[PDB]
Amino acid sequence: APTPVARELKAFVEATFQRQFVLTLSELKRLFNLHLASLPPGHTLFSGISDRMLQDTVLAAGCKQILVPFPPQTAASPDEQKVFALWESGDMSDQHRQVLLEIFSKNYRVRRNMIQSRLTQECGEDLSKQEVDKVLKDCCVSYGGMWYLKGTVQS
Amino acid sequence: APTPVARELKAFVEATFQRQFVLTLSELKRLFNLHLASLPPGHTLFSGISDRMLQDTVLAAGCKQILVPFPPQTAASPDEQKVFALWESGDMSDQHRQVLLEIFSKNYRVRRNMIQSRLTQECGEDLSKQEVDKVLKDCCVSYGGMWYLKGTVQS
Repeated sequence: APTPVARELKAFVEATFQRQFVLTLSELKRLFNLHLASLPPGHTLFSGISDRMLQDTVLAAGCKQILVPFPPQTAASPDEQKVFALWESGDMSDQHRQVLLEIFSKNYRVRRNMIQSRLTQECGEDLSKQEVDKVLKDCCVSYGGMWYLKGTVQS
Repeated sequence: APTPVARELKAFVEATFQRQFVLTLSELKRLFNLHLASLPPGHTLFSGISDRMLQDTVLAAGCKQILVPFPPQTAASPDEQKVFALWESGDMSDQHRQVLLEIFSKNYRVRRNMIQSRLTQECGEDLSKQEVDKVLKDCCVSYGGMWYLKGTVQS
């Protein structure tokens, strides 16, 4: 079957705006071409990607167009005048920490997998290794293969 | 001393939990004593601060007590068994960015002071230079003493 483009575009747009926050369509297209250089031949993003699809991906990913009023005599191109910005950053680190703390309301120590499973069940199956690693680094210490809240191990 | 006790203690507790996330009372007291070592004689925080007031300040700041079930045979002291945790970061990055972005919906370029004043008016005087510097670094570029959204200067 066909290999759809939307998820691949979204991953690129999300990485780009989380890093840079504000950029023009011109810069987004430049960065997209650099992204293409990293992809293997046969990838779906080598064909049939319009500027419209890129803009729709930006708006689908919690970014907004900022209607900056360029001066009358500007030489900036249309793409150089179209400005997008990260609106909501989507950092759910507070919520992950709250789920972990709820575990330790009922447990002194647990396996990593128990934490991962609880987070996945509560917060979503797309939870990343980086997000779990962060909440563990912030809140916990491991001893003997078990995970404790910081400062609660008595070795 | 020159400043109010609870206000000063609250500032210390907030900064400490934003850095450490999870602390026992024992560890919080250790960190407090390290803090006192840095302060000038006559500072209000050399006043008697009871453990109860310290805990009350943590709880009043929005940190939560975590009722971790310590094992029956633990040798942890009572203060080592009282666990507290940051519930919300207080990261207001998105809101500051949205204030700034609305400035550039009506302006191509502005002075830094204009952005600062707008942030102060919308958020309040409780914006650290660190937050203002961050929102400027994330969204903007300076050229000739004026501030623009990233990517919009025709350099």
